[PDB]
Amino acid sequence: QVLRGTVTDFPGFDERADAETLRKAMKGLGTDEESILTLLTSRSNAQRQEISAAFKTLFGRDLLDDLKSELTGKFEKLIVALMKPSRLYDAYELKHALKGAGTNEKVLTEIIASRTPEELRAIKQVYEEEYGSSLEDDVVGDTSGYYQRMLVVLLQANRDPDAGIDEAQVEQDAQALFQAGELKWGTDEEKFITIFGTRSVSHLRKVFDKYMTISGFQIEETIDRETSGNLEQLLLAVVKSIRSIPAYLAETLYYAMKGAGTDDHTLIRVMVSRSEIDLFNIRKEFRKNFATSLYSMIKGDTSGDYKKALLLLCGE
Ligand SMILES: [Ca+2]
Ligand SMILES: [Ca+2]
Ligand SMILES: [Ca+2]
Repeated sequence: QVLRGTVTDFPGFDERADAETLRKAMKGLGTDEESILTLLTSRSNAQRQEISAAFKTLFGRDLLDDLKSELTGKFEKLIVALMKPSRLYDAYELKHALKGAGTNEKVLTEIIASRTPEELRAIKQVYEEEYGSSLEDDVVGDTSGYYQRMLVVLLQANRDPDAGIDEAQVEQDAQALFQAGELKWGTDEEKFITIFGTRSVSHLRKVFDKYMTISGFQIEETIDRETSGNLEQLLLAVVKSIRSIPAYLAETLYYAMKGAGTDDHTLIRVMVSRSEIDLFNIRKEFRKNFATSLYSMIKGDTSGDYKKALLLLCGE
């Protein structure tokens, strides 16, 4: 289970020639979108910043501000996503999502639950540097209920480390979840927040299997039968992530492409934020769990230059 991405540092890189290339495309009458998507999808996020710095030092124009004006549509949303630095991306998505009573809970659920504690320690700091208040403070403001209490548990980024499997704790946690689920009629949601948010990944992977043999249900089936709403999605999101993170994002991409139409914001977020992390593992678990390739479903659910950059980001 080696994590590798689909986009690496382009060999033979020049900050200035690529800046001059992106200039002529946007300069003049109209655009040359194929010259932009080929450049951006074949350059790493670290290289994309050196081109942005050389673009401003050469012409005195903001490369990001010139892309929003020259482009539009779904192609505009994907291009600016690749431009945002990896250090700023996850905080940028949580920023624009956490806003208002119509807060998109899926973006909060997908990012906070599938990111390692070390990944979230950098997210909380970057959120406070670029923006005003704290990520945790802005979460509880536009959130409530047990769904809020689970979000801040994960935001603490203090999960137990992997350092051995405890048979005694595995059997008692599996019983405590059973003694808070099917047996305890109703639901004691606080017991699920403590176990699913604190214990180590290796410990919970063995609690999931020990819970199955003492109850008969998988840990995912008890969650849905007892919980509903955003709390049900948060519990299932951490469980699928603890089992395998690339397997969870592969599910988030699969269900974003079928329905009445394409969830373009979700497909852009996952394919970009993991393009240099574990996107190859995502498409590996994608051909395994759904009997089709990511390159195929993007081919038939997207159009124009917007699908060209998505397929180059996939890599055949
Ligand atoms: Ca132009
Ligand atoms: Ca019950
Ligand atoms: Ca569809």
